[PDB]
Amino acid sequence: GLPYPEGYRFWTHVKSMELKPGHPLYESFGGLHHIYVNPTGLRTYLEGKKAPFPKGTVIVFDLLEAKVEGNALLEGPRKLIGVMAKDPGRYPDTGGWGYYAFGPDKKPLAIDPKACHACHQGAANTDYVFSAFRP
Amino acid sequence: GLPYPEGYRFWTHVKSMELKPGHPLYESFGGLHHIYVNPTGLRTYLEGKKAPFPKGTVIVFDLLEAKVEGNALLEGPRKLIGVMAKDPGRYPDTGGWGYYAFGPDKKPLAIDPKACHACHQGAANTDYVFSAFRP
Ligand code: HEC
Ligand code: HEC
Repeated sequence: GLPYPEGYRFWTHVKSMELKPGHPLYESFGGLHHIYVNPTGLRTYLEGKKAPFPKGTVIVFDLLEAKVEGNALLEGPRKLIGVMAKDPGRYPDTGGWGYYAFGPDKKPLAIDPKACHACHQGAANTDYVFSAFRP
Repeated sequence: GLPYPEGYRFWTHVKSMELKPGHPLYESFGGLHHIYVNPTGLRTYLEGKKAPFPKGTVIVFDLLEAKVEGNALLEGPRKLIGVMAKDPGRYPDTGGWGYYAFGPDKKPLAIDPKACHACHQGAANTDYVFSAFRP
């Protein structure tokens, strides 16, 4: 597999989004997520994903429970992290991306990377990455 | 004043929070905010703010409109950034912190730094910083 991306918390914050109940992705990715990109990937995002992400790009989808307390949305406990790692050589079947997921204990989750990719094929125009950098 | 903190977007993401209507800070800081700390300040946060932040610490409060569209919370347009810059020498009246605010055009806002500090005095125990680093 891919080793847990130690240090992703200190990478560049790309964007945030909360998926609320009834969202089509709510059952698998419900809650508040933050996206982080490592230094290798950053410039592709800043230029608007017009060229493919270089090999060594790592993108982290950090999913937290969304807690409404009083009149605030707060970050709750981590549910999981999703990872995409670019290596055209290693991952020819999934558009050159390695798809990985880890739970809050940092242990790998048993996922079908092909099922991750199947949805990310919707974003094949921007190298299988949905998110845009929010300045 | 303080020059606009160019490059804060690439600093460490400390935490996020949405203030909803009826929150006591809703009129001035309503929306989704993200907090960023520069490298100088990071370690004080990681150690749980038991010691004061070193001189040269810069913390950014990035406030965005919260847009509910479908069953999602999305980041809307920037409302403002608030900045705290640690310099015990320059800011003896406000606990060694410079308080600054900038609008979306990056232009300074006319604020009373003493009014910022008056509220942050609630957090005098942790060097006038409310937020904790969310691992
Ligand atoms: C559709 C049914 C999806 C499935 C299955 C998976 N992902 Fe995905 N992913 C999806 C969307 C719509 C987005 C964008 C969210 C946003 O805030 O804009 C994402 C994003 C990611 C990211 C961030 C990179 C990006 O493409 O924007 C990563 C690291 C990611 N997803 C990983 C991932 C993994 C590991 C999956 C299988 C376990 C997976 N995704 C499935 C939509 C869908
Ligand atoms: C209470 C009435 C406040 C006034 C007036 C101001 N601030 Fe503040 N600030 C407040 C809280 C409760 C928090 C924490 C928010 C969170 O998500 O936990 C903040 C935070 C900041 C930050 C981030 C650093 C921190 O203390 O956690 C900055 C950079 C900041 N605030 C700046 C700021 C400025 C420039 C103000 C006057 C224009 C100001 N604050 C007023 C509460 C209050």
